Amino acid sequence: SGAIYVGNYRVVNRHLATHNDWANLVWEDSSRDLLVSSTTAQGCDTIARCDCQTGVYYCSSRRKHYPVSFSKPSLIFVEASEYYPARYQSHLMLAVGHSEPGDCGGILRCQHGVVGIVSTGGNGLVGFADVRDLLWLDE
Ligand SMILES: CSc1ccccc1CC(=O)N1CCC[C@](F)(C(N)=O)C1
Ligand SMILES: [Zn+2]
Repeated sequence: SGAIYVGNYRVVNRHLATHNDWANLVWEDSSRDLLVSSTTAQGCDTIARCDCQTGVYYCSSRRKHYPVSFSKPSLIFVEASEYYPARYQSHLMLAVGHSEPGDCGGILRCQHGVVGIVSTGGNGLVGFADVRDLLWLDE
């Protein structure tokens, strides 16, 4: 679990979105596993606008933050689930690090601010859904 709160927006993994998220829907993209909903309070997370390939993520299954090197956003195939058939997930970055189902939603940050949220993993790998291209989150 976990979300990004920026301005009047809440960004979450689409497979974990609530009834409230869907009732207050701004935008969603199944291929990115992202959903954005509107909020009543002002969010203060800063979104990074960069091409960093290093950062720190929060890993709930370890109650710890870990430093990581991560790949550039790309199409990476993925397997099924209560959520989505076999498929390519776009705007996805991979890193060598611990993740288990339950870690989805943990924030990845670089010196510039929020980069994305944990989405996918397994085998000593962890994936992050990038949010740095969603320029509209700021305005
Ligand atoms: C951190 S998730 C993880 C980690 C280790 C092992 C397994 C998982 C689970 C996982 O990869 N998925 C199930 C939930 C939806 C999913 F995140 C997606 N974006 O399609 C795929
Ligand atoms: Zn950065």
